Amino acid sequence: GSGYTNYNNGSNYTQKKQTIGLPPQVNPQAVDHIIRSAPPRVTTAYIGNIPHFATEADLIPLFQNFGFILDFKHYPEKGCCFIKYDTHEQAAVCIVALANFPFQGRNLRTGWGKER
Repeated sequence: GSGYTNYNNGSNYTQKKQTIGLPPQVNPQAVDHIIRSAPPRVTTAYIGNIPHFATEADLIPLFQNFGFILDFKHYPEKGCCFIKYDTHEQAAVCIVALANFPFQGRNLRTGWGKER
């Protein structure tokens, strides 16, 4: 009875942090520097350099791993992944978690959101 748990969003089911945590994927020290970029508000992530053949389905098993996906939105007609995580640092982790990661023979990209 799994149905649809991940890739969701709510109110009484957020903030799942904890002490002692420094995995190989992403680290804290390599995140605080990113958070400084944008203000403590913008959550929309950014992962440019995406191949036209980039199915969101294959993107789930990558972003959701970093933090929590509320309403991830793919942009095939542009070239960039927009993830409005629940927390600021959350999405920011995706910028220091991949940054030119091996997807399918192409060096992806990273960045922040909020155009205005």
